[PDB]
Amino acid sequence: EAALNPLRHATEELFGDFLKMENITEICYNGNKVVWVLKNNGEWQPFDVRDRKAFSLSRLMHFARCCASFKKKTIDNYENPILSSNLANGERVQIVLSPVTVNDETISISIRIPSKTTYPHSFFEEQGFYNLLDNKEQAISAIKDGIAIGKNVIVCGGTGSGKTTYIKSIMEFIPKEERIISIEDTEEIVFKHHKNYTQLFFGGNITSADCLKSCLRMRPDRIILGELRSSEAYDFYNVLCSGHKGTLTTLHAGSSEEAFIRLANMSSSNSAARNIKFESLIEGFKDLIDMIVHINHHKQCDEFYIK
Amino acid sequence: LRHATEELFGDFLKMENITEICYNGNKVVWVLKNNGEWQPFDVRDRKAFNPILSSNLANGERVQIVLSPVTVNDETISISIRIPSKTTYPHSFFEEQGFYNLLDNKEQAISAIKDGIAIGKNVIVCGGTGSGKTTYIKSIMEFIPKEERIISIEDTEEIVFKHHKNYTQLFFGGNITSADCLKSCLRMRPDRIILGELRSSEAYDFYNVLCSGHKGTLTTLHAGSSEEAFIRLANMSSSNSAARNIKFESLIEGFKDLIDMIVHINHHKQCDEFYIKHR
Amino acid sequence: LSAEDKKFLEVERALKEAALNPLRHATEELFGDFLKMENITEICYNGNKVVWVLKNNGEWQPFDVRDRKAFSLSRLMHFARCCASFKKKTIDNYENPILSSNLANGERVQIVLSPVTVNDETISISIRIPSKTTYPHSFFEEQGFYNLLDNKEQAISAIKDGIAIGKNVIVCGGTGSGKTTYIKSIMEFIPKEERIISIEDTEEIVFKHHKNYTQLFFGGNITSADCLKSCLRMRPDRIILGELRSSEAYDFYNVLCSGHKGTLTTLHAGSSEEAFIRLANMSSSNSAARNIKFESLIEGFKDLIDMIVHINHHKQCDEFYIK
Amino acid sequence: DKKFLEVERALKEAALNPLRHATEELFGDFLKMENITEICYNGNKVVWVLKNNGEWQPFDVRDRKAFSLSRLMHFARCCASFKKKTIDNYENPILSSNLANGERVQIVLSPVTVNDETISISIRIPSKTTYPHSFFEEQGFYNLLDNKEQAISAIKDGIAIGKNVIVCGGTGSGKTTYIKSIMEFIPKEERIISIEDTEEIVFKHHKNYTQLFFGGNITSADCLKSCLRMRPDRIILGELRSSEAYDFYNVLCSGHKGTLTTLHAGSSEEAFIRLANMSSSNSAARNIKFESLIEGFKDLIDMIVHINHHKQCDEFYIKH
Amino acid sequence: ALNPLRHATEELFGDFLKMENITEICYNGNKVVWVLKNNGEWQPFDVRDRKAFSLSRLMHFARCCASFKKKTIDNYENPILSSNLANGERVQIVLSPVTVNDETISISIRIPSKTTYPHSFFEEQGFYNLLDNKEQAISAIKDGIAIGKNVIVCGGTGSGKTTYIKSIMEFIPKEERIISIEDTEEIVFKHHKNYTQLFFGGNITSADCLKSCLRMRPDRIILGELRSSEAYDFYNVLCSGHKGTLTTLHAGSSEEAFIRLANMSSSNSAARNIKFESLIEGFKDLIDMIVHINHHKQCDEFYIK
Amino acid sequence: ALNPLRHATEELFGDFLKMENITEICYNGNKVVWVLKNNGEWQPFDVRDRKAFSLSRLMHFARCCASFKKKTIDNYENPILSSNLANGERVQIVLSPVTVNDETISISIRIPSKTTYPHSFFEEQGFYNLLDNKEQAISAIKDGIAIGKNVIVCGGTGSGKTTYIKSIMEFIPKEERIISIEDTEEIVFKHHKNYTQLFFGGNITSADCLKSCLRMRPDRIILGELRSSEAYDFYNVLCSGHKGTLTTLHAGSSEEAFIRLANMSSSNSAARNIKFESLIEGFKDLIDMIVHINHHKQCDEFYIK
Repeated sequence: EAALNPLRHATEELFGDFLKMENITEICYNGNKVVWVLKNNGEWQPFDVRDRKAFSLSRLMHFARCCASFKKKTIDNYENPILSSNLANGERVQIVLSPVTVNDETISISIRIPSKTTYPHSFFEEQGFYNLLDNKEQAISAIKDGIAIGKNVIVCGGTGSGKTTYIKSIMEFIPKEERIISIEDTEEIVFKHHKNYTQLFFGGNITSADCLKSCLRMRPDRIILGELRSSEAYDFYNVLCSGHKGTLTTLHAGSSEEAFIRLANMSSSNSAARNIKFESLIEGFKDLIDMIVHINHHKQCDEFYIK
Repeated sequence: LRHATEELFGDFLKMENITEICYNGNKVVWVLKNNGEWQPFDVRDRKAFNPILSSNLANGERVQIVLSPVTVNDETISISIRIPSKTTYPHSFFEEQGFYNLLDNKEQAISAIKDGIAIGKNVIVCGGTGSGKTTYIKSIMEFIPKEERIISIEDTEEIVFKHHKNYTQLFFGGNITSADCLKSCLRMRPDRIILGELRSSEAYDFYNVLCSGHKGTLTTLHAGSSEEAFIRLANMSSSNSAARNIKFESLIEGFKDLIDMIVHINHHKQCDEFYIKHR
Repeated sequence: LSAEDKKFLEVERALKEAALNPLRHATEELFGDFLKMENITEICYNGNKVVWVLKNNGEWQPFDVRDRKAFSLSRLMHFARCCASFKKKTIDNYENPILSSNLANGERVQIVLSPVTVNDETISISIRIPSKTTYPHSFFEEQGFYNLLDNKEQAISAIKDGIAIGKNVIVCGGTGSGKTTYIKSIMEFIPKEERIISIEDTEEIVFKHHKNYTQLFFGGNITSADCLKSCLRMRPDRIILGELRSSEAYDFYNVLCSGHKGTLTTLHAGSSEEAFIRLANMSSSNSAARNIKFESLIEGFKDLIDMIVHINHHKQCDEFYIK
Repeated sequence: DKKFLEVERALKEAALNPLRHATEELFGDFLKMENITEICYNGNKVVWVLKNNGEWQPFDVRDRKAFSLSRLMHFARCCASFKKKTIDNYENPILSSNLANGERVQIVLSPVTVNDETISISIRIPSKTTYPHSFFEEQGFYNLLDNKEQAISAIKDGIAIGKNVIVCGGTGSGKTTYIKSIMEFIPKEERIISIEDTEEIVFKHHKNYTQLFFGGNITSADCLKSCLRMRPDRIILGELRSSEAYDFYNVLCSGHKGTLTTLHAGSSEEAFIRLANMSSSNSAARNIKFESLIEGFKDLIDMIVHINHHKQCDEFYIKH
Repeated sequence: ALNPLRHATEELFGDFLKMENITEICYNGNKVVWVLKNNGEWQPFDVRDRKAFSLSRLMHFARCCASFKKKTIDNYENPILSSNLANGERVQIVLSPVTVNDETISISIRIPSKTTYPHSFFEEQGFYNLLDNKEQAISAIKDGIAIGKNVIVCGGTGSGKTTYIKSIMEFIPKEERIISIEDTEEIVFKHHKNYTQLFFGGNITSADCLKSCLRMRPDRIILGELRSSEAYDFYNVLCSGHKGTLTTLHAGSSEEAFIRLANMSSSNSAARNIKFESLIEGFKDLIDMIVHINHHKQCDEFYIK
Repeated sequence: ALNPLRHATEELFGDFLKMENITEICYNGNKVVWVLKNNGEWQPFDVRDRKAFSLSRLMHFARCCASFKKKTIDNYENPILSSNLANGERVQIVLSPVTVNDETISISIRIPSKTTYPHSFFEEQGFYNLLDNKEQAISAIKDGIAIGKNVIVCGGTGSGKTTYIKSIMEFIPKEERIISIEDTEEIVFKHHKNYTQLFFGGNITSADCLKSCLRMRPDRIILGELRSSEAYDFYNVLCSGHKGTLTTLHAGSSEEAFIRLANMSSSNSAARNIKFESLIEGFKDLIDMIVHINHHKQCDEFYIK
């Protein structure tokens, strides 16, 4: 709370108004008296804060420290000019100071609004999520019945494609008797259908891999890995092989094939992957991943790879 | 510890039919029975109730604990415990139950297991958590010549010796790693080696033993198929340092060459694959 | 506020200005006149009383500095240390005879001493004047930048429509071919609504057409890859990577794969094909590329890069790779 | 001599004798039995003896003080202290040492053993009875072979020429016993140098030789390196186990007369694999590819003799 | 400190250092001084009746050389010494116990080149006579090197590789900024003014000079000779769209050059993921011409992409 | 610090060290001294009635050997010792607990090459008799070495490797500047006047001599023997396009030499990035001929190309 309350204030002090805006996904400050908000409609909206003390080097830098200190980190204009932390409510914050930013009077701050809502899968249908698909009714059945059976599916796309929004909805299809264990860095997933579950969160000295490793020791029926980003991918790979009921996850890729390539790469980055050939890894995944849903830049499915 | 242990989990470490105890730092204790289902318990009216820690109770049973910032919040802690099975079904039970029914060579495999094991063949049983892996290998232990000198290596006494007199149990944990026990094991003149479960580095050591021309070995691991077992074995093997110059295809193939059979059990405690070597 | 932003900065600035004086002075002492000349791109000294200036017209102009104390072993050596000490480095005639640093304003400086240089009284210095003059694209057309091309008007439309659509283009060539000046110009064609994030070690790019952007700079313990990693966490719509040089290339590779809007960058190559080869080699140098086959990488790039503009030694495009 | 070996023969006995007693105290009778190869105690009032015939013989020592936690534990320390080691129920629960006469002893205490009153001890009684190779023939060692008379000629003539042979098999397959007998075929003029950690090899046919032994701070690798500097004609490396392998590999390429040795493997092919893997464990093998190593060996080893679970040859490989 | 040396130097090797067309002066601690003339013949000289060559006088010179480069030379931890004469020439001195005995001192001086044979000479000598396209190659070399093409000259040790690339340097536009990388000053700049020589050895590798070279804005790169890892870096340079490159290596043919290049490249760490056929093909594609010289200082092959 | 040794040495092995045509003297801590004659036969000698061979007298000699090379030998951390006698000959000493027991001391001493037989002698003795191309090789050796090819002579300890290379030195043009590197003066220069001998040992390693060697402008380099890291250095030299090189190492075949060369090369730090096949292939490439001598001082292999 002590490392907290002070942050809560600075936060509201600078981005109080913005964080209250609806249908937003990103608030950026480019150390230039302008706050930019990215709305789900995908349009960026600029705001002049010139006449605001809250956005003064001191007030800003205060907020900066309040963020670093909150996650037991530090930010300076020397060895630690770049910082990744979170706001009191979890929202991820990216802060950059000189000399990485252009100059002496420039401070960069970026915040991702984890879109808190949960649509019903049905909603996706009503909206024509699978309308680009030539097998609209096939996929739809595939998703519902596959996930229910316990297949390994992956949802991917670019930043702001709704990947997460989607996997949250398709969770309905998971037997409610299932013990789910999720692994996120920011509480986004919601358990509207299952009662037996446990949420795991990484960050700081705790890596996603740590969570994964502990997940395996908590006897879960389903594992949902919010997103793949680096070394964890390798671990994810082992999990797939260790004959586990079913798995759900997301990652940034531009297609079924890219996702594979991208997985192999993330996996290689891990130590224990020093002796594994590349085609080894790729083929490994291609072998275990049951389906991959890719979402285009218009929150629409443009790819439903199976088998 | 015995006190804190029996304080928090005194009424659960008794229960009925169980294998896992789990506290999600949310006023509720979940226990996994061998039937396969979870049982939830409300412990709201209980005062009894380096952020990641892997330990054991005072009785050996493994303890998995995680504190925040790893768990969700500041008022959330994560705890799990590895509740074993302590009942040695006679292999015939497995047959009576239809353990081999899914197999299209039901009677062939069943003879394979019994004769293979007696012969001293390298077998492996695998599946998902709570598939009865350990329950199974325990019962197939009869088929080992009673004159055999058995050496097991487990972190939690689960295996039982109902048919052998000449044996020694080895347990790891803490500063002592499975690999340690395995290396000692090799120095104890065994006839049969039972490695309760492969999980990490040891896999490499196991590999070498396989190669060191030994009588026969038994073990389990988590995989979803004969093929996955192999892949899985190679990965675990690589994690060890001494495996820095060994190529991947090298490892897998090495295993594919030394393992004689592999029994995979599905989520229904039923065999859906019985693999036999052909290379 | 400035009252504060001043007060806030006040001490710090002073301390910075202090540390730089030694250099700022040595710098102007020796290359004052030279650094002032217009349309230059390189100032070189070969430890022989003559200073060489390379003008954008591509011609080298020699200058006799025989009658100049500034160019004396001691004075020169002084400047040499001022540069090393400026980037917390050291330069000697032993374990550290070769030095890569920068001048007070960012320009990169290369200094070599004996025994790497020919002899005892020979000091080598080379300075790179950075792209400090923006040019709207029209200029390039007027000058016949696409004249050597057999599809002059085709490429031109490709660059304009391709960059606007969000394609991955790369501008390459030799050192001093106008790579950076060119890409800067083609930035107009990016939708002004886009949020751009650049990464360079010296502020050359200029944002004449966009208002929502952030500039990232590396050097010291902060590597380009660090900025790249952070860039990703800043929600950009476009990423302009000044120039690919080593490991970052791998990271760049992944970004291309991670389905990002579009990307701009420059590297040194002699052709579309050389660029590819070159990328793969730079990528392999990264640890996390230890399991990726060569032809894997190359083919990886060949598949993601949309177009490649190569510029010859006469600031003219002699190759425009598409598809 | 005496006045010169009295300061050492004094120390060595005021730490050895204690053990000699404890040893005979618990395993006196057992260590006296003939044709045995292993004595095991599983902390359960029963002593198990493994006879060469391969059968285990159990012995009730329930009514024996010698086998009491204190008496046993005493024996345990006598063993650790003998090789300047320590054994406890903490950081050092597992112990590998030797008896006064050399036999290797393996001891394990709680918490590695099952419980508080459980102490594990295993003694590898080294073999030691040389048959003239002919005995091996009379017994049908080469009977499972389809080229019985070919191999026999190969071993005899090959070893005499100075070929690189390896005899492998499981623990207690007679590996050593066999290589000792095939030593006949090595010209008696040859200068032989052996390297074992326990004197098993016997020189019945050669006079010019030197026995090297390792253990403690001295590794097989050290003996090997010294061996190379003692101008040998034949080298006999009792058994390969870990890094030495790599060193063994260099020797084979360092061109010299011939080499004999043994290792645990289940076949000609397993031998090779095995060799490569052991070689890798050596630092200096950090830049050598795996296939590199394997192929190197396959290139230098002239023949490999594998012995099955029944002390019979079931494989006779030969540069092909 | 310098002066002292200048005296000792002239005292012992005064006459020798004055001889023309020499490249090496060696003393083997045995009253004989040996001079290596460019014609390649060794000329021995009896200095028996010379006090300059007495253990003390010699040893004096030895220290004067060590002390000159702030080094030390003794018959203990520092018996081997590498230093230079006042004028720069490199001196190699060795004392007991490295030398055979107590009264033996070894000294070797390397004289840098400074003469360039005009290309014309080569022609007059029939350097291209064995070639079936004598006049074509000749035009190729002159016009190619002027346009900026990657050429390699190869042959056996002592085939005049270096001597030949030096001569072909004329054809390089005089306005070019050249940068060479040798470990021994052989190349001479008769035709260019804007240039800079880089030398390796010791903790500084050729690859280091190459890397610095690339940050010095050269127009032309002259790499004295390819031998090991640098080969890989060299490869990168070629792909990095560089105006033109000149270099030499030991090979017995256009084809061997290539193989040889690929192998020297593989020896570099960063070449761990590059296939072999990958490398060779890479080169075959970048190199424009290869000139092979036979054991009789004559061109027996003139490959042209 | 030398005189005490000279005494113990002559004390125990005085007579033995005097015998002619021997190559090894071994003592197996058993009152018997064994001598290996060049004819390859071992000759045993009973020294039971000799105090020189008493644990104390022996142990004394042992220490004199350790102390001579600033080393130590005991029956604890230093039971194994590699040193040399006053004249250079290498001595190997082993004490309990490495030797079989308390009263066992092992000692072995190599009799370096001293006598030089001219090449003709080797022919008269049928050195190339086991060769199917007796007259081809002989011509190969003579014309190759004269041309300046990289040859290697290998075999077992005491196979005459050194004696042989010494004899084949005739064929090197007498105008050549030869530079050898040994740790014991064995090589002789009966045909060349311009040469310098380099010797290593102590703080000076062969690699050091090798590095200086390269700065002494030699025409030919004779590397007494390859044994560990220098091998890498040797490799570079091979690559650095040098006139010709002669050397010996213990291998059992042409192929073994190669493998053996790559392993030794790997032991050097700078070879941390070079793949194994990279090195081997590097050698295979450069080495022109390898002469292997069997345990009967006879050539049983004459690899070429």
